[PDB]
Amino acid sequence: SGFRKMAFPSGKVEGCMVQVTCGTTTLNGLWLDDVVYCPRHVICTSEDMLNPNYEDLLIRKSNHNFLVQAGNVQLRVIGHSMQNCVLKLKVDTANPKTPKYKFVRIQPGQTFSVLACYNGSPSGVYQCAMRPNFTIKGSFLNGSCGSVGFNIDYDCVSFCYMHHMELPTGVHAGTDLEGNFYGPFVDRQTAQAAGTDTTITVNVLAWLYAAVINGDRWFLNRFTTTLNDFNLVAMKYNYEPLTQDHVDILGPLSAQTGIAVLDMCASLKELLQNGMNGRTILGSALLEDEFTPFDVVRQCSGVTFQ
Amino acid sequence: SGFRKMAFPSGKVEGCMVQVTCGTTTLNGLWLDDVVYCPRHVICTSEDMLNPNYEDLLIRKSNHNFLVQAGNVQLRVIGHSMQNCVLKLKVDTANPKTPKYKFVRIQPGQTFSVLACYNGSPSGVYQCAMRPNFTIKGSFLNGSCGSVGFNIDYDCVSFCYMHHMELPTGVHAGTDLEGNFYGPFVDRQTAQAAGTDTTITVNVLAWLYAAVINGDRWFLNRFTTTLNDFNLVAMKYNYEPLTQDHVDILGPLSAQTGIAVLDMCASLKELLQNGMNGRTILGSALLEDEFTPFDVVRQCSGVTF
Ligand SMILES: C[C@H](NC(=O)CN1Cc2ccc(Cl)cc2[C@H](C(=O)Nc2cncc3ccccc23)C1)c1ccc([N+](=O)[O-])cc1
Ligand SMILES: C[C@H](NC(=O)CN1Cc2ccc(Cl)cc2[C@H](C(=O)Nc2cncc3ccccc23)C1)c1ccc([N+](=O)[O-])cc1
Ligand SMILES: [Cl-]
Repeated sequence: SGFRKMAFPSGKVEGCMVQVTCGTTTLNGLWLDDVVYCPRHVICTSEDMLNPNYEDLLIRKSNHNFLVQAGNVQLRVIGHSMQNCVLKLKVDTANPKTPKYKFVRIQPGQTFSVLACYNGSPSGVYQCAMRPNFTIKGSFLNGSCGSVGFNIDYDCVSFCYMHHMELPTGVHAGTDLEGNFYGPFVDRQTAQAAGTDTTITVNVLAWLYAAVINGDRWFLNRFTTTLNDFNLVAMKYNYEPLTQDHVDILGPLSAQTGIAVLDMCASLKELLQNGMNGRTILGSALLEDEFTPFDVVRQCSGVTFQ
Repeated sequence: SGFRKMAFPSGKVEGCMVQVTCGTTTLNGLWLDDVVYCPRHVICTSEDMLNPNYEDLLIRKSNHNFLVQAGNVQLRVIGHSMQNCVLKLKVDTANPKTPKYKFVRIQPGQTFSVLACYNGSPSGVYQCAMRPNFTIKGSFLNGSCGSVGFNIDYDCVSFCYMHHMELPTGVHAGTDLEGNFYGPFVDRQTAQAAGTDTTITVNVLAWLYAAVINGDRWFLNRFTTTLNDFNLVAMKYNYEPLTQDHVDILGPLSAQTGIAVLDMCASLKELLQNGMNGRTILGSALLEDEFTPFDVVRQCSGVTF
């Protein structure tokens, strides 16, 4: 029993974190096999950030301008290239701690663990979600650039995020491991702002199914709804539209608890109208949206507490 | 910017987790040097759990009755002994991944990271606090016994908790690594219940400082209180008493934000009496009590391990 915001064990990623330095700038890199991946803005000064010409900045660098430190050992850079917004530094040593891995690009609503790092050293691990507006609500201080987001499946690490920047509202933006940004963001200090954020409806439904599995049913009602009427109400509370894909994805949780997806949608409509009236759901007074259907199935018991 | 419930990096502990099997029972063990530590109830059937005599159950076991698996390698048990509610299995191989460590017993209100494990394989890491009633609000399924809690100080892992059981309300109970329970619990299938819990006042104040540091000030007010008047109000809401030690501990956060501890107490008093009025603090509609003053300073300063 219980339900916590749980991260994957970070050990497999901790053995890949290194420090990358270019001139006065120091940030984190991810060392996998003989390549170190890091944000390309490591080659910029603060002045370069308004309108950096990364190609022009990079051509002026040699391999020996990049200092890569793995623990207390200096790695030798033998090649460099830029791919989108990521710099790939070929090094003369393959990481002996390289786990079984993959690079995956995720969609909004997906969750992942973040290993916050500073100077190539891990400080903490936390769980978060790719918001519908393509930002993440992280906890990142200066020096955290290059920290990565990941999921683990059977000893295989799927890297999905690399941290690049903090936006004016305090939220965070980054790229996949091929250097493509999530969202309409760019690695320059120009006027950029996150779009209006919304609640991840399919995740709130998954978390209501988690509450039922753990024994709580107070929020259920005798009603059902059509998918269209649910969306018309949900959109008024700044909730993302619920698609037939989301309904299909909730199928297993619906079968385990005996509560139809549209019947759980009716419960959500009522919670949005009434609030919680002093009650909590899984120890929260707000509707939680950073647990996916897959996270709920992974964490919860396969036996509902009837 | 940002403020998350953050756990310590778990790598140093992951390299210590093993699977321990005795008959039909499988649970997790912690392998440090040449000893594997695990709950002593691994030697109980289920009928034995009703009224176990652990010495009588243990004397009937040989070293070969304990199957210890580290990854895909079987470890050889060469000795066994019991210390309080923990079984210590001496093995023929020292763990090459043994980190610098200590066994420490924590006090209620202190936080730690839990590495949830099943079959000697880590599944997740989360942060929690030892409640004033000595339980932890964990997330554990069958097979999680032997999972451990820890903190990291510089390069040293301080192990503080080993999971033993789930209570009827869904909360959890366990021991320190010397096998002493936190709370009035016993490792037996008998009627046991968590006592009435209280809120950790010093931690709520620390989290209010974290909110101020991160730009939320709506709850600040022009008022102050005495420590005595604050405690009279706090006891009325099932909050733990605030001591001069707690006030001293919050000193640095008070100096950084310019909000005296008793000034923050006046803000907390008004929140208890009036609620949040539709507002949130750090994305929460409840007053969070599972961040200590040190956790707040650490997260707001970027300490690494
Ligand atoms: C908007 C402003 N950015 C800058 O002053 C300098 N940054 C420009 C910039 C542009 C583009 C790209 Cl790709 C990277 C970067 C760098 C950046 O965002 N780095 C960081 C990343 N993550 C977390 C940070 C936390 C504190 C400081 C830097 C962080 C550097 C700012 C204002 C206030 C705060 N705050 O935490 O209160 C953070 C940031
Ligand atoms: C109370 C009841 N316990 C038992 O059925 C058998 N347990 C007796 C027992 C006694 C004493 C000691 Cl020291 C240990 C133990 C074992 C135990 O508590 N193990 C566990 C530990 N943590 C988390 C568990 C989660 C599900 C099942 C076991 C867990 C075994 C129970 C009923 C339902 C649930 N549930 O969440 O659905 C949890 C627990
Ligand atoms: Cl995805």
